[PDB]
Amino acid sequence: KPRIDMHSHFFPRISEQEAAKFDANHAPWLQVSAKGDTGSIMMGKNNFRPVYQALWDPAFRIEEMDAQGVDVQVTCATPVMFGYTWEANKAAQWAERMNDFALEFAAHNPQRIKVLAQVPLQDLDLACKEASRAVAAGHLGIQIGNHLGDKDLDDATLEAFLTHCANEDIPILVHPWDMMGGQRMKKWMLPWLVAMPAETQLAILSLILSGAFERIPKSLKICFGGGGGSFAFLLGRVDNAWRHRDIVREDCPRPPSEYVDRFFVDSAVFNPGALELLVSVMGEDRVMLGSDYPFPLGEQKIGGLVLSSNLGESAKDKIISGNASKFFNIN
Amino acid sequence: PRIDMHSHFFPRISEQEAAKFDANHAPWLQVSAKGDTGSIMMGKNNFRPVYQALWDPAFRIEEMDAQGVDVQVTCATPVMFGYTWEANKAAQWAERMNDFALEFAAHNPQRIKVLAQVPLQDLDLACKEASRAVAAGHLGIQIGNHLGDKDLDDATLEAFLTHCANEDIPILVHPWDMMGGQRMKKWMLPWLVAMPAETQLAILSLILSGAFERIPKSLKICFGGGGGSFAFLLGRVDNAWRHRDIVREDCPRPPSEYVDRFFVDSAVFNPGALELLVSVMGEDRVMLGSDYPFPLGEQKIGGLVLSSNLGESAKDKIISGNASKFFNIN
Ligand SMILES: [Mg+2]
Ligand SMILES: [Zn+2]
Ligand SMILES: [Zn+2]
Repeated sequence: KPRIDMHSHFFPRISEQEAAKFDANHAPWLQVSAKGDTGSIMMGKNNFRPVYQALWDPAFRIEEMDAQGVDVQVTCATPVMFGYTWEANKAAQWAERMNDFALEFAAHNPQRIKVLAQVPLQDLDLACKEASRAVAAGHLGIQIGNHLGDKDLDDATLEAFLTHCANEDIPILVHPWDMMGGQRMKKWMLPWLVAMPAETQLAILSLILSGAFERIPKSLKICFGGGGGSFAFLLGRVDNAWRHRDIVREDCPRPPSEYVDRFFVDSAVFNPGALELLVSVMGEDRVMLGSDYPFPLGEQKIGGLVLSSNLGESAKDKIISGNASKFFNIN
Repeated sequence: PRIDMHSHFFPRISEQEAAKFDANHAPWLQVSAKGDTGSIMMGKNNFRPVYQALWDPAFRIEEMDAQGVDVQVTCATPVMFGYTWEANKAAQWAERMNDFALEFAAHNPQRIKVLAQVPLQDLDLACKEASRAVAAGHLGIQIGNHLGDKDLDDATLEAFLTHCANEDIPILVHPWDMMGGQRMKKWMLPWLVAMPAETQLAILSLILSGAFERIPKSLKICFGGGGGSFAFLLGRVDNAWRHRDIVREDCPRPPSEYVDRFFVDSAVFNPGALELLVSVMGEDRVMLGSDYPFPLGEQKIGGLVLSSNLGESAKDKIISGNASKFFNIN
C-alpha cells in the first residue's frame, strides 16, 4: 500500500541544435548550468522558464521521491513540448523523439517511474499511431492538452482520438494548456489561477454536454488534472441550466451530474474543504493523488492534503494508491 | 422578512426613443398584442425573447407574492450597459435608464428598489452619474467587470471604487460573457464557464493587485453568482502566494484574508456548494440573490438556503440580515 503520485512532469535533455532541426523558433530545449543543478527551458534564443534538476535528472528525482515518501511516480511531458501548432509530420517526429526520451528517463529505474506519452494531436491518424506505438513500447498511457485552438474535446477529431484509446484500452490524462484570456491575465500568475481550472471545466463540460460520453465506450479511462478544475463546484449551476434550457439540454440526454461515473480527477485542490466537496461529487473511487511535481505551484508535501483530511481510511488508501494502480495498471 | 438583492428589469423604450441615441445599437422593447410576451429588440432585429415579468412592476409584484419575497433589489440587464459607446452618449443613455428604473420603482418603493448604471468608460462621467442616482433614490450601482474593450482592473477602476466608498454608494459587480472568443458556442457555455471565471478574475484582481490596501474598508461591494469559482479555488490561490514571490509582490497578506472586504450573492444552485461558500465567506457576507427573472435564475427563490443544514441565524442573515445592512433597507 504505497504512495503513487500520478501527475508529475519531466523535460528531456535536448540541445538548441537538435531542437533547431525541428524549429529554431518554436522547439523548446534544455539549457543546464555548468554545475548541473539549475536550468532553463529555452525557445529558440529566448528564455521560456527557469527550472531545476529533478525535471530532467531521473537519478536526482528518486532522492526527492524518497523524502516525500512517493514510491511510484507517473510522469509526462511538460506542456510546452506539445507542438500542436506545428506541421503534422514534424510534430509526429517530435512526439516520437520525446517519447523515447521519456523511456530513457524512465528506464533508469522503471519500477518507481512510469511515463505517459504525447501525440501529434493536430493529426488524428498520426496521433493514434503514436499512441499505440508508444504504449506497446512501455508507456502506461497518453497525456494530451484539453483543447486544440478553437477545438474543444467535443470536436469530432478529439472524440475519435478518445475512442481509439478506449478501444485500445489506453488511459488518458487531460491537461489544461494554451490558456484562454488573451491579454487579460498577465500579472500574479493569474493564468494558473483562473484560466487553468476554467480550461479543465470546459473540457469536461464539452464531453458531457455534447453527448460525447454516449458515443464513447464506457471502457475509456480518462483523467482530468487539477481536480477537474472548478467543475465539481459549478456542477449545480450546470444541472440547473440543463433542467431549464432546451439548448443546454439538446445533445445531453441524462442530467450532467450523472456523468461523473465516466471519468477521474486528480486531488490537487489545495484545501481540505475543497477536497471534501470534490470527493462528495466524484466518489472515493474516482480521485487520484497528483502533485504537479516539480512545479512550484504544486503541493510541496506530496500526499499531505489527502493524509490530513477527515476521510475514511479506505478512501485515503484508494486515492493515495488504489485508484491509480487500477487506472494505470501499475503493480 | 425576505430580500432578493439580485434581479433585473428592462425599460419600456420604443424603437424611436431608442433611435434618438441609436436605432441599431440602443436596444428597445417590443411587446405583443396579448401583452404577455414580446422581446428586446436591437435595431429591427430580435435580440432576445423576454417574458412579461422583465418589465411591468405590477406583474412582478404578484410573482413576488407567490415567491415569498418581501423586497427586491433590481438592476439593469447587461445588454443596456453600453460600456462601448462614446463617453457622453453613454452618460446620457445612463441618465435615462436610471430614471426608467425610478418610475419602475415608483409602483411599490417598499417592495421594489433599484441600483443604477454608470458610463464607466469615463471616470468623471461615471462618478457624477453615480452620486446623482443614489441621491435620486437608487440604493446603489451595478457595474460589469468589463467595458467590452476593457482590461478588467486598472488604477482607473480603483479610483471609482474609492469615490463610492466615500459617498457610501453600494456596488453590485456583474459578470461579462466574452472571455473565450470563438469557443463556447453551444449549450450556454459562456454562462457556465466564462461568467464564473470572469467573476473570480474580478475578485482576484482586487486582491492580488493590492487594491484592498488602498481602498477604504467602508467600501460595500458584492460579487454576483456566488463569486464564481472563487471560494472553491481559493486554496489554489493561497498556495501560489506562498510559493511564488511574484504572487506575493503586491499582496501583503495571504489572499484568503481579504474575504472580509466584499460580499457575494448565494446563487450556487447546490447545498454542498453553498456550505463551502459559507465556510469561506462566513454567514455574514453571503446574500440572497435569484437572478430573476432569467430561466437560469433560481426558480423557487430562497429554496436552497431555506432547505439547508445551515444554522437558523445563518439563514436569517442570508435571507434578510446581510441585505438590510448592505443596502440600508428596513
Ligand atoms: Mg470547431
Ligand atoms: Zn501539470
Ligand atoms: Zn444577473
